Amino acid sequence: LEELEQFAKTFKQRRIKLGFTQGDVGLAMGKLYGNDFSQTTISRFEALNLSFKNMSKLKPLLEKWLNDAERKKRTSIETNIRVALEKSFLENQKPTSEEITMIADQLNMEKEVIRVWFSNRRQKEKRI
Amino acid sequence: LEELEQFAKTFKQRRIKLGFTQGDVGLAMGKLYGNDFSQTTISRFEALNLSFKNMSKLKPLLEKWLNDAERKKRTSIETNIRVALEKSFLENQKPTSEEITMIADQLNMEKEVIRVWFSNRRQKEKRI
DNA sequence: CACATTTGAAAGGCAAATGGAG
DNA sequence: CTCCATTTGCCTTTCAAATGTG
Repeated sequence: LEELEQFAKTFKQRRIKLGFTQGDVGLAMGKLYGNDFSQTTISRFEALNLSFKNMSKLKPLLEKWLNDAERKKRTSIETNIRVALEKSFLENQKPTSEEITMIADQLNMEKEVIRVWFSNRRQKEKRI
Repeated sequence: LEELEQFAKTFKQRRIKLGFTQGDVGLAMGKLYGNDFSQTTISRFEALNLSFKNMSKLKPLLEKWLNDAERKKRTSIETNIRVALEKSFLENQKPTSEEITMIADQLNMEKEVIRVWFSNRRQKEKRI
């Protein structure tokens, strides 16, 4: 709705006038509010490329920062490790908890990360 | 050449292992070597997209940082200011230094930023 | 100045993490 | 757990802001 898209528009203006980059914001946002956001989120926000609900929930967080102004970190799966996981995935798309423990161990990755990786991978497989 | 990439593909590894993002290295580099470096660069480095000569330059200070660890800020431009600048460019594409100072003062931009804007805008016109 | 190159803010693709229901 | 949807960010890439050359 308008009451939402407008703010996005106003925000970018002030942000820019304030000398800040979507990055600068998302970073001071984490200190000034404890949370933590990425340049990608802020960009996505000033652009209404967030869900109506994501936008909604986010707007206030920003309303505070502008006025003032005026979650596990994403694991990076390295090539070597993906190749191993794709392979293991072609062998078995649904390894069990333990098979997951062996895979995690064998790779020196946290059981949980591995568990999610497989789940995401099946989800991937399901799209086409 | 090969002598080079071998620091590229290496650095990435060392980076990722050390627990750092291209952006993290950017932030870091901005303090230590006290120079100026954006994630787009660090990405371009590791990906070897940096022009021969250039790539060659960078390497050393990254190497410096890595081993150690082991310019004017780009002015962003409001849509509106831009539609104004653009409107102005249609009226006269080569404003005089005084007309520039006037425009800068009106929009609340640096005289230089505005001079450049018009030269780039002229260049952009020369590419078709 | 014109023109060529460098370099970064912002945006897009792919997926890691999270959350609701069975 | 899972499945499936959704949030969220790392890394990449576009366009132009900035620098460099003649």
